[PDB]
This record gives sequence, structure tokens and C-alpha cells, in this order.
Amino acid sequence: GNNVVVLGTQWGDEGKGKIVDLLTERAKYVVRYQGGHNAGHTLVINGEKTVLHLIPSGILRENVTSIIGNGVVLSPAALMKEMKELEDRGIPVRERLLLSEACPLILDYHVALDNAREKARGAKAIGTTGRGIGPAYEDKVARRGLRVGDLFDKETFAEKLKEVMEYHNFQLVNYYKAEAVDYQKVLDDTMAVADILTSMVVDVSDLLDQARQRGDFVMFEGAQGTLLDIDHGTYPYVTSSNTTAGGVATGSGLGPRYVDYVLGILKAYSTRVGAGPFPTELFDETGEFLCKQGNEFGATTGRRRRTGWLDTVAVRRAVQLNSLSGFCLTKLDVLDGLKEVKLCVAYRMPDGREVTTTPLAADDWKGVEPIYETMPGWSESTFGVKDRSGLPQAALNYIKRIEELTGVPIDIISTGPDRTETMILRDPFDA
Amino acid sequence: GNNVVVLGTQWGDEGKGKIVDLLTERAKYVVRYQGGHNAGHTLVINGEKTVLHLIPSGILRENVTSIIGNGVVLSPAALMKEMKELEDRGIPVRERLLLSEACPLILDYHVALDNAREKARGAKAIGTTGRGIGPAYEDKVARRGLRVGDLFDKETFAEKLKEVMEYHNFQLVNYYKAEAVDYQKVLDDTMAVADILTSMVVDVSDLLDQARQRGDFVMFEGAQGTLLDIDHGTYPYVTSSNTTAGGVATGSGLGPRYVDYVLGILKAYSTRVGAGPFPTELFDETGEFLCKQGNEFGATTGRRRRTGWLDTVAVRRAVQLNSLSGFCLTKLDVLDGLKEVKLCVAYRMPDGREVTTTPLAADDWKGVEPIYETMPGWSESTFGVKDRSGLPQAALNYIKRIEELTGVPIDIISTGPDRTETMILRDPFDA
Ligand SMILES: O=c1[nH]cnc2c1ncn2[C@@H]1O[C@H](COP(=O)(O)O)[C@@H](O)[C@H]1O
Ligand SMILES: O=c1[nH]cnc2c1ncn2[C@@H]1O[C@H](COP(=O)(O)O)[C@@H](O)[C@H]1O
Ligand SMILES: O=CN(O)CC(=O)O
Ligand SMILES: O=CN(O)CC(=O)O
Repeated sequence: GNNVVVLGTQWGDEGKGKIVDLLTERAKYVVRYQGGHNAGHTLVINGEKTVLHLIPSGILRENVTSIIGNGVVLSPAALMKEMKELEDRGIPVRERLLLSEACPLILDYHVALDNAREKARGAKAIGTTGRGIGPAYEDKVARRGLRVGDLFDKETFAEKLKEVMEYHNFQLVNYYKAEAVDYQKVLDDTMAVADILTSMVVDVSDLLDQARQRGDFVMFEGAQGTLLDIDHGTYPYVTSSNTTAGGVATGSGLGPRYVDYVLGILKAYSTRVGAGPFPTELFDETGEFLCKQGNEFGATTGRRRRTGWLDTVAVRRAVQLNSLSGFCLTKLDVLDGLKEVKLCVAYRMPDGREVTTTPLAADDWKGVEPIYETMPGWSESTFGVKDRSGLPQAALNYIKRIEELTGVPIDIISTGPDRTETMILRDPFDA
Repeated sequence: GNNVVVLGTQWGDEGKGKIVDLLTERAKYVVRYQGGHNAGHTLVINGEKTVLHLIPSGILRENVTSIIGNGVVLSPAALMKEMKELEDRGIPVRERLLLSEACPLILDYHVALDNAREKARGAKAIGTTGRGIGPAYEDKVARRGLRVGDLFDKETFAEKLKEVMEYHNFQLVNYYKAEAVDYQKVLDDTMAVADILTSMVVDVSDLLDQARQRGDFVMFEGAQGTLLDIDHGTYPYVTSSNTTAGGVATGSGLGPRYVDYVLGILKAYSTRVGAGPFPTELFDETGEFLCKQGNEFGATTGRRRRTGWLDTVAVRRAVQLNSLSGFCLTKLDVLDGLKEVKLCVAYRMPDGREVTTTPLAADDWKGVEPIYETMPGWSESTFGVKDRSGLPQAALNYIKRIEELTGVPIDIISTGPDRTETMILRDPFDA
């Protein structure tokens, strides 16, 4: 399919950046349909790293026009930050990148708010990345926010800005007893980058309609993961946007009927950053082993990531939700050395029932325990293996049972962080 | 296609209820994927009216399970209100209707907030329906809201409720100098309907996955219209959810790849309720004629609706956005008697350019004027005509040029408010 969707089947941090960069070879466009700079999509070409946060993972490819769609909450400061960094490394970000005038803006006050609300939660803190994501999405739905296109008239912007900040500060100071963030300062910072963004502005939905009509290879890149969906996730321990493929047509403008292949990025084991349910969570050396080996530390915050065995149940939901066409198995080599391996095949409900369906809101997950199928590990090395013939029978079996369990094929297998340390058993643009 | 989407191509009030009720004949399920009780979907069977607001338009059909998906913001009070009304007329609402535990709740404080913010806008008021829609969607994205599933434990609910209201009231009283809405009262009202909703709760996304796998006829019903989309609409004069087909997979849980046919409901002329851009707006007898004849008055508020000629440009956007498979032409008989007819074929930009693409945010629409193609009307009557042979050549021509202009076929033509006063030139479930 020309229009391929690559998204996180778990809780984010499955390894999407690498796959977007990988598959972008034949693509003319890469589009982010949601999230913000809360992400940390890491690219490694020949061993040279690049951590992307807001910038689409097709930024290091001459042929690709990277696009930040309307669904995405844009932080002027972060964008400017990333560009220079890439520009200093030979990537003409401004010739490659495009953005929607529809994109919500994230400003100083959104972070202050993001932090007050979090603190306000005491023990019940979500573990948000503290980037004003939550608040930015709020102001939007409220029809009170600033989008990219408001910079079109700096006069009315400053007026609109004064009004909105006037409002937020009363709450910051008067309710949260927090300091007020200054209007003139945020104004000054904003209006100093205004001209840049506005020049990257294009009609994204009309744009993609033309590519589709011509048959161009479009790649929509997701951030976060299925279980962090604002609707379908473990509410309220979720992100503020829709991380399920449906957010593709809403935050890009593409016809829902034009999505061709939904590629699910599946890490060989689970991880979570931020508070929230996680059945297959391990608190033993096996879980610490995964931490040290998969190098599970937040790429935006640097927070230690919680680890666990693969959960085919939370995954099976992701499957149905995104109409996944196939999987890309990431970090399988992190399993090397393990004796026994475990996938979660079902959940034991607190009332004694056994189910193969996940609960919904965070509360509903309470006494839910995991049922596993233990499998033999493999001492052999898997790192860098670019073919199955090099994958040991166990590894191969683990993979197959996963397909069997989910009914979805492991189309690509990633055996290392570098672009080349991978296997494409089926190409999404082909099949 | 089994999975048919029926949505508003304009600004809502195109006549969706009637088409949902119409086409539901072979459907097992009807799903609302967004909106709230801000809608007013009117059904007329043999001349008997039923105004639906939150209840899906497949509620008067024995064979159909009506579903209110997770995208929908649910007002406990409105639901209870509608049910009794239908129950008093022989519709066993509780045996027919199902709802998602994921659904956001709308309470007293959301309306108070909705009204303060509106007032707060002075002249720049949006013209919201004042049903707490805006605020309900806000609390959700904020991860501070109450969803249906919180009623699962009334103890923690009351606690969660106390906290949220505690917060809103400080702003109502302290900022907006408005009265505080009482916690115990809202608690009392809520907990008095708690058991009803919770018994209609089902797993909607898992549910629809099974129907899809079996090949059931599913009907997703939209509310509002394409130009009221929170992202793609005339921001901030929009609604707080996504009225484009992409909101189908996000507020239902259906795989974006499972939508089969997007049916666009197109009224023969335009209308708008609430503030906002409307190029083809008429302020002359022709525009008043349409008002009196199409009986254009808000079905939720009873507000006089603004009228205008058909705008193929605002429509052409809707087309691309929703990947429309076809159109259903509504209210064509309202045109009877007119001498000349006019469709908007392009816009004259304020800088002198001529475009066939619509601007985005409300501001961007400023000096935008419409370019028309005038056509001969028809004195003949069109009301009740169930076939083309009865449609006069002019009418027929108006229809064809519309297809030509948009590149999408008028699959169904509605010649009156009653279920039977229609024409299905192509059935969506068939083709
Ligand atoms: O890209 C990400 N990867 C993993 N977790 C994330 C990512 N972005 C946000 N989160 C989680 O999203 C939740 C809410 O934070 P938000 O994105 O800051 O609004 C917390 O559990 C965050 O850790
Ligand atoms: O179903 C509807 N039909 C037509 N206009 C609507 C409908 N629902 C909301 N609106 C418009 O939506 C805008 C914002 O109001 P909201 O839906 O109250 O949040 C105003 O222009 C409303 O008139
Ligand atoms: O790659 C992104 N991170 O792991 C999320 C974070 O640091 O919060
Ligand atoms: O049918 C719904 N109305 O026209 C909207 C309203 O009354 O605001």
C-alpha cells in the first residue's frame, strides 16, 4: 500500500523512529499525526545517533518531505531547538520540513500548568513528560487556543495571547499559588520564530489528497502507543491524543479510506514510563536485566523505564483497534541469554474469571494478573542478524507463537538499533 | 460495504437522522462516534416526528442495536430525559441501546462553564448550544474528567467528583463571579441514574470487531458537520470534536481500515447556526425564502438558521477530508418555485486570487467572496417524488452539475422529511 501507517502497539518506546527512517527509502512524505515533543524517536545510521522529539523521522532523507500535521501540538521553542541541532549536522530542516497552520501551539504557560496539575495530583500523578502537552490539547478542544495560523496577524495574536494568558495566570497564581508566567516574555519569544514556522505552513490535507491521487508513498508516523490513547488507553494514565490509527485521518486530514497498511511496531517485551497499569511488569533480575540491556530509559526525560514480558492481550486490543496489517518485531536480541521466555496469553480477573480481553480505564485493571506460556530462551547472539537463517530455532519459535497468538504476521524483525540490523520479510509498500 | 459511514458534509443540519433511520433497515448496529445532545436528528415515519439528540437514529428499529461510542460526551440527565420520552411511545430504549464505559460525562458544572466562557466572549461568542459539550471534551483531554466507567465504584466517584467540582467552582465563583454549582446535588442526580447507564455498558470496539469479522451491516452516524470539525473546521467557530470520518475509528474503536462507504449528506443549499464564516450566505428574500421553506430553525435550541446557496468549495474540502464514496441530496424540493439557482464554484480571495480550495481557521475567511454558476430553477413540485422520472430536467441538471463539480455521485435523493419520500440510486451496503 502507498499509504502506510507505522504506530506503537504497546505504551510507546517500541522503536518507531528507526522503522520510519528505515522504510522512508521510497517515501515522498512522512507525517506525524499526533503527540508533541514528548517523544524521543532515536535514529542510528552507521552508528550515528539522532534523537527526534517533534521532528518526523524522515528528516534525514533528501527525498522525503517531512510533515507535522494538524493533530500535532507544536511548541515553537522545541522546533527551533531541534532544527539548529540538525542544521549543525548538515540537515537542511527548513527545506525538508512542512507544518500545518492548524497545529496547536504550546507555550510557557502550558508547561507551568502541566506541572501544577501534576503536583496537584500528589501521589496520583500521571508521570507526564512536563512539556505542556496535556494543557495544549485542552485549550484546543476549548476553542481558546492558539494554532499556528494565528501568527498570520501578529497584532491580533498578541491580543489573543494577552487574553488567554490573562486567564491561565489567574488560575496559576490565584488557585495553584504558583508564579505567573509573563505575557510580554512569551510574546517576545514567540514573535521571534513566527516567520519561520509560517513559511513552512502548507495545506497538508489538500497536499496528501494530491499525492494519494498520484500514488505517492506516504508514511504516517505515530508517537506514544495504543495503551496511552486518550479514549482507548488506561485512562487517566494516558496521553492527551489518539495514538490509534484513527488519529491518522484526524490529525493529517487524509481520508480514512486511504490508509493502506497499518504497521504495528512490537517490542519483544513490554515497558512503561509514567504511572499506570502494567500486568506483565517484572520487579526481579529478569526485569532489571531487560532494563540494562534494552537500555530502557526515557529519551525525552531520561526516566528509568518499567519492564515486563510481552502481553499478547494488551497487544490483541492494539491489533483490533488499529486494524494492524502486520508487525515489526523490535529488540528481539535483548532476549539473548535468557533461559525461559514468557508471553502473556490471558489475564486472570479478580473475580476469578479468565479473559483474553483487556479492561479499559486504569481503575478497571486492579487485581488483574497475567497467565503465561513459558518458552525456552536462547544463549546465541541475535544482534545485527539481518536474516532468519541466523535466528536460532527458539527465537524463530517465539516469533511464530506470537503470530499465532495475535493472528498477525511479524513482517519485519529488528535485530539492532542501526538502520541495517533488520529483516523485511514483507515490505508494506509492496504488500 | 458492510461498514457505512453517514456524515454531514456542511455545517450539520443536513438531514442525517432521516438517512440513518432510512438505511438502518438491514443494519444490526448504528453507532454515534461523537457529539453530544447538541444535535437534533429528526425522524418522520408516516408523518410521526421524533427528535433525537444524543440517541442514535436507529432507535426506532426492532432489529438494530443502537450504540453510543466512546467518542461521545454523555449527559446522564439528557439520556434519562430522552428514554422516558421514547419509552412513553413504545420504544424499549433500554433493550435497544448500548453505551461505552469510555464515554465522557457531562454534568451541571459543564453547562455553567459553557455559559460563562461564552458570555466571557462578549461579541466574540461562538453560539454554542450551551450543553456543556465544550467543557466535557476539555476535562477529558485534561485527564481530569469523569467517564461512564467511574460509576463502577460510587465511593471513589463521589471522591473524584468532589475534587473536580472543587476545582471548577473556584473558577466559576472566583474568576467568573458566577454562582457555584453544588456538589451534593450533582452527586444526588448522578447516582440516581448510575445503575441504568452501567447496565447498557458493553465493549463497543471489541463488539464491532466481531460484527466486522461476521460481516454485519454497521452504521456509524455523525452529528454536526465537516466545517464544525475541531481541527479541520472554521476554528474557533467549531464544535469540540472531529466531525470528519476519522472520528469514526477514534470514538467507536473500529479499525480505520474497516470503514467501507462514507456517505455524505448534502443539503441542496447551505445553513449555519452559531457564529462563523459562511461565504454563500444570503440576506435577501431568497435567503429568507429558504428559511421559511426548509424550516431552518435549530432543533436543539430553536435558533433561526442562516441560509445560503450551495458551496461546492466548502463541499469539495468535505469530500477530500472524508473520502466520501457518494452523496445523498437532501431538501431538493425546498428549491421548487425558484427562477434561478446558484452553486458556489470558486472563491475570490481578498488579494484578488481565484481559488477552489477553502481557507482554514475562521479568521482566514475574511474578505473571501463566492463565484457562482447560475442555473434555471423549477416551478414544479418535488416533494414526495420517489423517482427521477418525476424530477424536472432543471432539478436533474442541478444534480448532475453538482456531481461534475465535486466528482462525487448523488447516490440518494431526499424529496421530503418522511422515510419514504426518497430515492436510492445506489445502496451503500450494496455499492
Ligand atoms: O513518547 C512517549 N513514550 C513513552 N511514554 C510516553 C511518551 N509520551 C508520553 N508518555 C507518557 O504519556 C503519559 C502522559 O504524559 P503526556 O504525554 O506528558 O501528556 C505518561 O505516562 C508519559 O510517560
Ligand atoms: O448539531 C448541530 N447542528 C448545527 N450546528 C451545531 C450543532 N451542534 C453544535 N452546533 C454548532 O457548534 C458550534 C459550537 O457549539 P457546541 O457544539 O455547543 O460546542 C456552534 O456554531 C453550534 O451551533
Ligand atoms: O522516547 C521517549 N521516552 O521514552 C519518553 C520519556 O522520556 O518520557
Ligand atoms: O438540529 C440541530 N440544531 O439545528 C442545532 C441547534 O439547535 O443548535
